[PDB]
Amino acid sequence: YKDDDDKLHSQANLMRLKSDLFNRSPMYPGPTKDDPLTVTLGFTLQDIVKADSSTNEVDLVYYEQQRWKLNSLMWDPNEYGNITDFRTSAADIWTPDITAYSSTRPVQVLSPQIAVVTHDGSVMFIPAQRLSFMCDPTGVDSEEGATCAVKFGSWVYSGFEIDLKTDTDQVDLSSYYASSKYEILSATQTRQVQHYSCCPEPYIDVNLVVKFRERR
Amino acid sequence: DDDDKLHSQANLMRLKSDLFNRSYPGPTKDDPLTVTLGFTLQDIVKADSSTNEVDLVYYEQQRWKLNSLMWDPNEYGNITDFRTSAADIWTPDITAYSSTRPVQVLSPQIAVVTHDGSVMFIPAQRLSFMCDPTGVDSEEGATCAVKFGSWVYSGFEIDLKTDTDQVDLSSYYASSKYEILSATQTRQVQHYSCCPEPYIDVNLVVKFRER
Amino acid sequence: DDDKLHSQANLMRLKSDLFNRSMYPGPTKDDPLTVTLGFTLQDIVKADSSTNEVDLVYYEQQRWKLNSLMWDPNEYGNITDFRTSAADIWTPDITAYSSTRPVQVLSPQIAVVTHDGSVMFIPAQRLSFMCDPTGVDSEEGATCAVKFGSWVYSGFEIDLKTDTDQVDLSSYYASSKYEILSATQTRQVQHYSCCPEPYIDVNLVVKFRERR
Amino acid sequence: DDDDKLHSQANLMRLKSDLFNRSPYPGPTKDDPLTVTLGFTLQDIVKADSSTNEVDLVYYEQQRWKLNSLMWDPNEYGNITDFRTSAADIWTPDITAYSSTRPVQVLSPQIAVVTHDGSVMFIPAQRLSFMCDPTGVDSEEGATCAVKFGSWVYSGFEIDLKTDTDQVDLSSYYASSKYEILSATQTRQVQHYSCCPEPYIDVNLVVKFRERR
Amino acid sequence: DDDDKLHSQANLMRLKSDLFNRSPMYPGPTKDDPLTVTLGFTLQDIVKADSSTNEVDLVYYEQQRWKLNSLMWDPNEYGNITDFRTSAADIWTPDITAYSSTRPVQVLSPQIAVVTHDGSVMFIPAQRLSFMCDPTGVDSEEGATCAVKFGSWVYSGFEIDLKTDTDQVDLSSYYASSKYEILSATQTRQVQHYSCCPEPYIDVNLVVKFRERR
Ligand SMILES: *[C@@H]1O[C@H](CO)[C@@H](O)[C@H](O)[C@H]1NC(C)=O
Repeated sequence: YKDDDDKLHSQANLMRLKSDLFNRSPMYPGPTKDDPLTVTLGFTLQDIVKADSSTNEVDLVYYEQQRWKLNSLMWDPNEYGNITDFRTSAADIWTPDITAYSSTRPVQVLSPQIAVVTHDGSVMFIPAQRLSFMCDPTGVDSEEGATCAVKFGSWVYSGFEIDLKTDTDQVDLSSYYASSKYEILSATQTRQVQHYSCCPEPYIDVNLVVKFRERR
Repeated sequence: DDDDKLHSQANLMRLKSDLFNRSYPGPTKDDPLTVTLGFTLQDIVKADSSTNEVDLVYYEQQRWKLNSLMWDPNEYGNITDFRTSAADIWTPDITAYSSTRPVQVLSPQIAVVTHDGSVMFIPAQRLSFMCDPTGVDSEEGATCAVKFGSWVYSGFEIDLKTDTDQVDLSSYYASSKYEILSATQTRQVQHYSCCPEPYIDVNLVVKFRER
Repeated sequence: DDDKLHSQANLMRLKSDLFNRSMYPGPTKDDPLTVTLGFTLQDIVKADSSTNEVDLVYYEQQRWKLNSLMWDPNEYGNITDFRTSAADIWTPDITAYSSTRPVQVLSPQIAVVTHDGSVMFIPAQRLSFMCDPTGVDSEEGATCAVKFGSWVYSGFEIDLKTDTDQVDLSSYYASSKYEILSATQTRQVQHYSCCPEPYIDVNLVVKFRERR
Repeated sequence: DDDDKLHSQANLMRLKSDLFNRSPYPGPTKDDPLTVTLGFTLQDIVKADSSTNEVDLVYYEQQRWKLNSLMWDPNEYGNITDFRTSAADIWTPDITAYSSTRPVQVLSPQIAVVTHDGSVMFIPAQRLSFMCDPTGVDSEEGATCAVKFGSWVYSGFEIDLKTDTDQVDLSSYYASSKYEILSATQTRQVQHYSCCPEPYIDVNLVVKFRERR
Repeated sequence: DDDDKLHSQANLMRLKSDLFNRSPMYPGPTKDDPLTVTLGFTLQDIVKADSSTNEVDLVYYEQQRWKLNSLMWDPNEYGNITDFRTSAADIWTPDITAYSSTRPVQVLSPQIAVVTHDGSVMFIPAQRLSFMCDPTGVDSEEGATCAVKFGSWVYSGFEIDLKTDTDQVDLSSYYASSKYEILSATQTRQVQHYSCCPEPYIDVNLVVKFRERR
């Protein structure tokens, strides 16, 4: 029953932390040129569900791991009962506007929109998604298989406000559905920097390239 | 009688106010929670062999208990439980790990809270998930599986359990296109390379065949 | 014009007095409620033999009465009833027990409150539910059934009743792909070994065949 | 000019605050009935499904009514004679198709125009699926279908309906639709039902159509 | 650095609070305070052409640009901030609408706009649109031609004017492996008067000529 009090105190500690972080000097306005952010992206490809040769749309199911770090989300665990991290609704915090650049339907969200914040200010958010995107599956019924590609990146921030990185250029296939209609030959995820004549600012994306064929 | 009813309303409204808008940041490693899960399988509606997706309709019973939802019935005119919008309370982020479409909710999002702090919530859902129905048109049938668990909490914050490993088939639709050969619901613990925390899921395994 | 303004003020006042003043948390064992249900079947839209789902369009009349919603007309300029958004009041969680898709709502979610505290709410719905249409292409036709009832309240908090066991077919679409041979709506009471309470539903049973 | 438009902006803001607060309207009643004028502009018969007997129309429905509680004197507000407003800011009539098979899909912004005499105009564009047997659409005489529109919850004692014409506006009908329009009418009907002593009013939209040739 | 980033954050948070609260909701354009919206299309894909219903499905980015005096500030007064990103829900946006859609537009990008210190706003929603279009001849060298008008649903030319910076649709991002190739795409401002009404009506007519890729 002291165990009850210790539990009540841990709750108090976490609630205070959250109120201190979110309400005390409130909602972080997103990155700027004077305060840029790096977002790390990683894909875990679960399934190629559908490949439509009449419209050249392919549907993927994946988890997209997003990580970034804000000084405004830092705290000292010692001031809050040694709390080192917490789960919070993604609506409680700023999240990056990472967007598939060649989708053909709105992304469908398959996982709860909850993120983990750690005491150093780092945030991890892993939305599971079903995505329809522009892909010609010609060759999928061959040994060579088909190849498609889709870029992901911020919609509204240039490379001067949001930089992107990957930890590896290999997509995680370790949870790929073993009985999919389609087998994966390769899946890569590569940071690209784009440059345009009009504009001094660079544009950054991550190119997801998947080669696949009908599983015999 | 009408005045006694007026009284009972007042005590209920006061209980809800005392519990909700005068007193929870979810579970933690120091304040962990156990969620009991149980499935009642109503129908295998569709098995798509062109995409390897199967669609189920089930009721998913969720149960957990919070100290912060306890009260003494004697303080509130002998109220021992109440119904409330699921939005009024914390609910667990129990998620199918291999869904291919967002879950469609078929029932009112209302839970029952009991004076001991226990909550029961039973959403009816339609789920599309990853499943190769090959063999469904044979005597042996097809076998598929989908894991449910928290998306964001490890076993250090949320544990899971089932009251039985037998999925409840007593409301399975008798004229479904597919008959159920077996349905099981099993707590599993995953231990990892990366991480020291255990991860818990319940594995729903369905063996079925064309009726 | 002044008197139309007064009738507006009476109604605004009644509504504020009932809603933003007075505290109804739904029915309880000590303050139970009876919901009357009646169905008007408009169309069997689709019958899918590949998945055994059938799609209906109907109006579901719901009626109940709360003391907390009554008033004296003479205190409010002889107002005897009013239309209000269904979000302004408590409504029952009447649910189809064997749907396969979320219900699609076809009508405005507005109810009528009467001075004796009675409420009428008639949602028009399209429902997909579990139904094997085998026989639909035969003289005998097909038969399907779907139960409706509270999701969360047992018979000790919400009782159900019908005014008749005949589904209203007077608005059934004459050029539907399916002709209705019969449609009934019947109150049922069940027990489950889990639980000591009675459970109540209204069973909608439709017998139909392909129009010739 | 910058200051004049600062004023114009302030005056409109004031008008709206003065109207949507300051006696904030519970809809029509038998003592304070309302007439809603309806008219249809049929743009396209998109789809005719003979497997389920549902047909899909695209149209604009012009709705007009007048409330004294939305009147003002333009001279008190910088000669503002009308304004655009979110439909969520005002009362709107619950005009409903009585034989839809799916929820209506809204194709236009839900914004209305209010004029200083209290009159409102709202023109929602809609895609509607309704109960229609397309048998005969592949013939010279075509198919005929109908759908009634009216209030869901108010009788003719609270909301009366009217049309300005019984001819549906076909001047924006898509010329390369799969279906040609042979006729389209919109007719106010009064109905009486055994249940109830009060009159019920609808507008019957009747469309005669065939496959384009 | 942490304290300088704090001041920068503080300057923005204060700008966003001075603009939004403090002279709140702009009630939209009026005859006395009219607005010009510049529109441009970047056509990415013709996804589908349905000849059983005469609907065609397009994916494009629609660039919208307008300027409000109520959104201006002096950068010198706010730590030299010259622009910011904001939720499109934080601001007034124009009710620009396709006049012959057959289904609600599906939004494919974040609803976030960029506000610049001169009071200008840029908003670039990505959309999938189904519209009225007979694709007959798409399987021929001459191809099919369709057209859809874009404009305010509720404001006339007296409140909202429209303009294009160019009559050529941007095809530099058109999907190279689409089922349909683009023969041409133009975006043309049109002024109409109708006998009902004295006000001018303005729209931008998107005209796409296309055929099956071979
Ligand atoms: C902003 O920049 C201008 C020009 O470089 C300069 O004169 C002014 O001092 C700066 N103001 C600040 C940092 O507040």
